[PDB]
Amino acid sequence: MDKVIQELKDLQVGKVLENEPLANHTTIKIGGPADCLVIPKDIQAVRDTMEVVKNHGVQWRAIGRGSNLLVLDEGIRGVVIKLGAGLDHMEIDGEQVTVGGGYSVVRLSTGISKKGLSGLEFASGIPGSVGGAVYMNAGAHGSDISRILVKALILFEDGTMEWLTNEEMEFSYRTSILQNKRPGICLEAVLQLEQKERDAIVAQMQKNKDYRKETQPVSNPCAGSIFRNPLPDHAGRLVEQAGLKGHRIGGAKVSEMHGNFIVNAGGATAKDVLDLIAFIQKTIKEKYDIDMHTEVEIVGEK
Ligand SMILES: Cc1cc2nc3c(=O)[nH]c(=O)nc-3n(C[C@H](O)[C@H](O)[C@H](O)COP(=O)(O)OP(=O)(O)OC[C@H]3O[C@@H](n4cnc5c(N)ncnc54)[C@H](O)[C@@H]3O)c2cc1C
Ligand SMILES: [Cl-]
Ligand SMILES: [Cl-]
Ligand SMILES: [Mg+2]
Ligand SMILES: [Mg+2]
Ligand SMILES: [Mg+2]
Repeated sequence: MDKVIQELKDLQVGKVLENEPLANHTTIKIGGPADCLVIPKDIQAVRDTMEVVKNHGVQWRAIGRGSNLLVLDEGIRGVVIKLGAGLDHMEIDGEQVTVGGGYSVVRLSTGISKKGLSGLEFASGIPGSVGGAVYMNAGAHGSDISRILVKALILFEDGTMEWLTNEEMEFSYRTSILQNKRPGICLEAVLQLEQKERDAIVAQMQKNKDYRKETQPVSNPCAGSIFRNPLPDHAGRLVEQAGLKGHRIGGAKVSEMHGNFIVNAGGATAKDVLDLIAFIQKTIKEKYDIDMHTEVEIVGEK
């Protein structure tokens, strides 16, 4: 990978960080080294990076805030592209917002709601990036990205860039086409909001932020909800009903207030988290005969 790293440095793509700990780049603050973590300074830099990747035929993964990732302790091979400050453009034109994939979702929800534009209040507590929200079809409070997205600009591995419409994104619960048929990087999105009375929109937005304070981790690092809900049961309630809140393995524990979040109490390894996940699964399978599946994404090594 030495030469991949070199070409990237020569292209001035932005930061080119060798053996970079993914613990620095995930909300749960866990994870080993990426061989090469690139932090592109702009959209062209992302294209330049992907072309190097294509040439040397190495592995790539795009990340935003790492808010749904449990990266394993031996990190990630190949190139990791973090979309962040280099891709944080944001412009409002009437009821349409055009926003780079690196922009903070919480920031967008906060500022857009303050403009009286309704449709992003639901996202005020989703601590990811726009590109990751598009990839995940992120959702809360009965809404999601699919309700407001007009189109998304995708960079494919082969270097082609294409605007996919809402329908072409094939959104469903926690799902988009980037996860399956058409993998690629979301560089930019156009979102459609609705102009309404500002104060009520701001209120809803803040209400949703308060909801996070009352029911979910604040003091400890954590990733997104761990398990899919085995409907009509909720994973969190099953875990709580089995008395596993606060249950600890190593530095990892089930949060004290929410059964579906594992927090990094301090010093947690990926192994701790994985063990905890398996232990919760065993416990719920024994008690309820339910096999729970992960929603949090496990990445690294393989
Ligand atoms: C406390 C907490 C609360 C959360 N609450 C919610 C919630 O209510 N609803 C919800 O849906 N999620 C929630 N999440 C999960 C997470 O915030 C979202 O899934 C978010 O959309 C992920 O963004 P990232 O930008 O954080 O993605 P990661 O950086 O976390 O990326 C996740 C996946 O998207 C891919 N990816 C990232 N960026 C791109 C890109 N630009 N192009 C293509 N692929 C990309 C990655 O490869 C990976 O597969 C929560 C997380 C935490 C920690
Ligand atoms: Cl950044
Ligand atoms: Cl906790
Ligand atoms: Mg240039
Ligand atoms: Mg027993
Ligand atoms: Mg029994």
